Order: sequence, then C-alpha cells, then structure tokens
Amino acid sequence: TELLKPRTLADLIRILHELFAGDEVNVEEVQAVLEAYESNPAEWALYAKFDQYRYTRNLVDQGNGKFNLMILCWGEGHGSSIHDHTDSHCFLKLLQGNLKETLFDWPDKKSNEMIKKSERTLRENQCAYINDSIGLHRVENVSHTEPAVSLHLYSPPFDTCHAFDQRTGHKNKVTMTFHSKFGIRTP
Ligand SMILES: N[C@@H](CSOO)C(=O)O
Ligand SMILES: [Fe+2]
Repeated sequence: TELLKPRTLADLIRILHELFAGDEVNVEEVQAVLEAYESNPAEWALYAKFDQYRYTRNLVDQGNGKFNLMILCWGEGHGSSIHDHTDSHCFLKLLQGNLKETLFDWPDKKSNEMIKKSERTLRENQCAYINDSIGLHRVENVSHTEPAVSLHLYSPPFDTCHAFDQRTGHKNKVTMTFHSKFGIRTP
C-alpha cells in the first residue's frame, strides 16, 4: 500500500516486488493488484510460447527469490493433472481465453474415487487463488477453438508437486519444468 493500478506488465512486476519485500503475503492485496492489471497481449507475447501437445510454463520473473511469476499457455483441450501446490500460495490470472477450475478435497488414506467439490469458469482478467489448505485442483482449457494464456504467481517458488489419480487418490511426485525463461526457450 498504497496499492495502485499496474499500468503495464512491467509495472505489475515492480509492484509485486514491493508486495513480496517482506516475509509474509497479503493474499487479498496480491490478488487485487493482479486482477487490476488489464491484460495487454503485446506486453506478454514474448512469453507466450505454445506447444502442440500440452500446456507450457514460461518463466517471467524470479521475484528476487520470493516468488516465481510465469505465463502458462494452454492449447485447445490442454489441461493439468489434479494437483497440489507444495505449501505455496498460487495465484492464477487469466490473460486470454477461459479456463475451467475443478476443486477436489485431499484424499483419505483409503483408496477411493476423488469426487469434485465444485467447478468454475475463470474468465479473462480474473485472478483466482489456491493453496493446499483450500484443496487440490485441476485446470483445463476446454475450448475447441481458443487457446488460453494465464499468469501464475507462486510463493515461495517450488519445482515439484504431486499429481493425484482421480480413481484412487493415489499421489505421485512430479518435477515441473520450464519451457522458457525470460523469453528464451530452455529445452
Ligand atoms: N499449478 C499449475 C497451474 S494450475 O496452477 O494455478 C502449474 O503451475 O503448472
Ligand atoms: Fe495449480
């Protein structure tokens, strides 16, 4: 505070560095500033590198170690596993298109079908928030005709998580990778 409207992606990044200067996170403030940034495709084209077969993760800023800010690019029909967020805050702001978010409870030790809690459609410029205390989720671009682009902020940064088998609740550890960093493809 004061929380001012980010004028550009670069301005948003500057404001985020201020909000993450300390050791804690004001979730509502971070969400509000992410929401207030009006997506401008020209500002993030550099990062919007798609793959034909699955969604991509494109690192934008390393947050001076406090957070990772990245752009995810979802082709038509591309989605995630049901997954957690490794004891981190996770903000998801739509830059282009729409994504379906399905929420799930943490499974019990007992093998069982994971039934959805709820679902919603996240629309252009909206910012959602998740953490492990809230639950697990799947995120999907269910469109047949429109790619989706989202802006994700994780604090602290993390590069592993778990994917959950919808049929059993069984989890496995996954290492996350980056498709690009700072606009540069990182095979
Ligand atoms: N957590 C997923 C995206 S859905 O997360 O908000 C990822 O970073 O790949
Ligand atoms: Fe997620």
